[PDB]
Amino acid sequence: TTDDLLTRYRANPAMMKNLKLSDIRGALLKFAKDQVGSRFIQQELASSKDRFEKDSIFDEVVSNADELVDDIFGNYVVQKFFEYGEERHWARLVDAIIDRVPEYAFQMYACRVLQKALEKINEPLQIKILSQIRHVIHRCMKDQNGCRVVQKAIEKVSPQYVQFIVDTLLESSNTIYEMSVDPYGCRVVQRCLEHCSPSQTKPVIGQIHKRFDEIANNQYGNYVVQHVIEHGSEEDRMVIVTRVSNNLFEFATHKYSSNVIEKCLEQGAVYHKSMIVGAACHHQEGSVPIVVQMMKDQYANYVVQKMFDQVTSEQRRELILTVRPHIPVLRQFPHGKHILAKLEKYFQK
RNA sequence: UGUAUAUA
Ligand SMILES: [Cl-]
Repeated sequence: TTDDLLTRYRANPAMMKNLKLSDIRGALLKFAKDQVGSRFIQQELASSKDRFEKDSIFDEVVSNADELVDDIFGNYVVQKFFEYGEERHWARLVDAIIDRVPEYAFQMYACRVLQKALEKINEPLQIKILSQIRHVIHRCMKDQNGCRVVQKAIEKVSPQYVQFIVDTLLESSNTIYEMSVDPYGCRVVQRCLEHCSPSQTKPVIGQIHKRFDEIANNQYGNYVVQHVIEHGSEEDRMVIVTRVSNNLFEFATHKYSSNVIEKCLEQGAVYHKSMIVGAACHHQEGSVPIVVQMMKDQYANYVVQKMFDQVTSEQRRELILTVRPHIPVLRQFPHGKHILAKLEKYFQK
């Protein structure tokens, strides 16, 4: 009749008016794994202002932790006790699940409990959770679920305590490549770039530079490179802008690497933009200047447009004096009218 | 005219 109870309450939730948490004492597991009972627990926890009601079920939560954390409805019940305002309970709760954290990190509901704990609890408990992640970190970083736990770790824990995550990006020669071209691993790389110290990220970026071409034009790798441009050193931007400038047409005409140039133009210094415009207007002795060839391309026309929006009036004037002759012919090409229309603002001198 | 992340 525990089951009949929850049938009663799915029928007449009016009969849940006068019902409090301490009353389901003993039936917590059935309630928390039920859609209606889980909502009752959650709502009661959020509206009760009686600490002793909430404490009365806590021992049942701690005892059934392992069965609630990867349950479709139970995982919410567990997360409610990782709230700000239940801090007396964080340690007991972390202890109920610590030994199975290497499994929970891969599971689609329990990994939400781990992300909540990392969001709310204090640094020693965070580190205690991370200590278990160490055991599975490489598989975890590439997992659809585990990578969110790792990303959350990186946002919420001080840089020094995720050195082992950086050390995992640098495990082997090709690990940074393998992660950058992986749909989940690449988010971990990006989180590291945004939040680790420059001493931590320097060997990461250096690994990225070694296979820069391949990562830049990868559907996930290009966002890794974009993050390097934004969070890397001035010497990284110089190395990157020097490379794209030397190969401006090749990077500009590929689907993924063309976003890399756009990022250089948005983050780059006047000196950086000058290299890119300078490469774009180079009078290649027997062919059209590559800024005109770029405007004929399916991806690179978005790049030329980014130059006009991002460079200095002086530099823009070099673009205009280079592109003005070819405007007849450019209107012919696919979308050439739309491409030049969006540029009309600049050619009405 | 061109790109990405797990719950009722
Ligand atoms: Cl290497």
